[PDB]
Amino acid sequence: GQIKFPDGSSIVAHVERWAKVRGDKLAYRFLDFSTERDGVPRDLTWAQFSARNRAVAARLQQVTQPGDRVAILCPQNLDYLVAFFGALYAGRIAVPLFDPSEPGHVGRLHAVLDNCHPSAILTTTEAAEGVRKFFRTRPANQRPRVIAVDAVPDDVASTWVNPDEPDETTIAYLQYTSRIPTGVQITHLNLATNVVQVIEALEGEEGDRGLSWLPFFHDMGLITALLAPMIGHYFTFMTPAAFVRRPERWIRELARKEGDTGGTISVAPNFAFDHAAARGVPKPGSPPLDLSNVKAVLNGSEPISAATVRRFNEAFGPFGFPPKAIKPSYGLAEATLFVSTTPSAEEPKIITVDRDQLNSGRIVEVDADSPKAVAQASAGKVGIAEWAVIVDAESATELPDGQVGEIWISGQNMGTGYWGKPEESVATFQNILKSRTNPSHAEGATDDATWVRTGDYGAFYDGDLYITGRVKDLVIIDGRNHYPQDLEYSAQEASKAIRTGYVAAFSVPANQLPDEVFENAHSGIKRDPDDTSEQLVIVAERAPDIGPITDDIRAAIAVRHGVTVRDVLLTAAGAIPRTSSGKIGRRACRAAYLDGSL
Repeated sequence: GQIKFPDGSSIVAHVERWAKVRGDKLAYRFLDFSTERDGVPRDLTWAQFSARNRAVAARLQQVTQPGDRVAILCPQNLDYLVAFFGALYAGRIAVPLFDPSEPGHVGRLHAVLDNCHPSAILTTTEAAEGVRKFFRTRPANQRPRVIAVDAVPDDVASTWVNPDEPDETTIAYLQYTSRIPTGVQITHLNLATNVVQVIEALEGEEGDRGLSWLPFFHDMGLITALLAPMIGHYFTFMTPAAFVRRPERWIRELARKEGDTGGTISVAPNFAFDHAAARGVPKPGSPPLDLSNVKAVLNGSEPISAATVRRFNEAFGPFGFPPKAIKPSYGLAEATLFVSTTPSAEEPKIITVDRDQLNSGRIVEVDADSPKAVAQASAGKVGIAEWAVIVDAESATELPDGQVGEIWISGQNMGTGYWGKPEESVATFQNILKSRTNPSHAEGATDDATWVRTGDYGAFYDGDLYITGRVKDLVIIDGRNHYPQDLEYSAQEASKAIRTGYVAAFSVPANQLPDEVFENAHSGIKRDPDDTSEQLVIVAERAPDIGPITDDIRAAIAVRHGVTVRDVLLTAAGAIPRTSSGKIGRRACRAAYLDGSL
């Protein structure tokens, strides 16, 4: 009926079965935008695919003990996938990570390795010395063996032994998300379950194509690549760097290829759509572009702007892109990826709700032209055999539809906890819902089941799930609540000097505010060391005279919201702290303001 796999079932064997049936057929396709001019399809067949997995696994089994953790440090390549699957084949724990020769940020990776203590490192000959230099910075006591995956001979596959059948508790891999790092424990069960949850939600036919430029070290990027080998189908990808430079590459891959059966499926964050809108439109001397075939492009991992949807359809619509193609979706790493998505036959639902009531917790529609209106885009309906409920965090009781609360999630796809963090694991992953309500969005789930606290505010409305954002990023000032995305939207629209989606809004205790703020007359707050009250701060990058810019922002937010901005900090482009996925670190940006920067 609902996601019950037979006993003894395992992925290594499942992919191997497909590998025997699809033998000479294409498994993965990598588009190389490197020194070559434009595109180099690098292909890996099922036969090659299976062969390398077993070969790498054979070397892993000799050099690593079962239960040990295996880190994958590779740029985006076929070998990244050969390395991951190899870890599963060997029976070890994969730990997806990135190339330490990436533009800075490899100091953060020290911290991750500190959490899981990997016994071995998988990399490529290209990135190997970089990994060597990287680890030279760490003590010798922790220096795990490094294996170049492309360098391992195919003949080593001969000594491979299939690992023992997994149980309900067996950890498949550690998915790290974003002060100390948190690896989520994802079992083999979590992996197979969510893959099944996604495929049923996608309604994929046997003619569809699929593609992603997203990084594999990101949960949204990883499972998307892991989808294809379990369905039988092929999967084509490129590097994220390739997309940022020429977003037209992605659309061209989305566009109808000559003579295919089905539509294209992909996923990408909200900011990518805006990116693809400006720079991703083809030049006039390029061949014709037909986007009519696109089935579903999922938009997730960050709050989706109705503007981005309107802008994108406006841009690629004339090329035949359907409006029902954009599929807003919600999910997290604690679900390993997927929680809810917009149904496959449907248009994306974007609503507009009263601002003041939203800040009070109620979801109530209002006309879009109304002065207090905030656009809200649905994440659609919850995935199969998993449940999402709106709860009162303090009372652990299910709230009625239309009222905002913390989102709790439960399902077989949910992780078993955080690696090496026992206390936090219990508080987050083990919670029981003490009370249900009228149509109980938890219906179908056992009264005794554990719920995972997502840490996000949300609500249910007219059959769709809406995510209002994170509890941690909520801006409370002087007794009234503010959603930070709302403030920065009003801020960026105030001055054209502000790079778009470069803004971060937060609150700081008045006593902590810098001395400069109190010396500034235009602030409106004076310095009392005994004042612990939260004050609004807004930080924004300067797209390619502070005085007028700050005042416009101060005025616009003051008028639309009713809060006074105490400090507006303009930095150079790219200065604002971000994360792995490319999203703004809010609270991390706050810290960067308080510890001071440039």
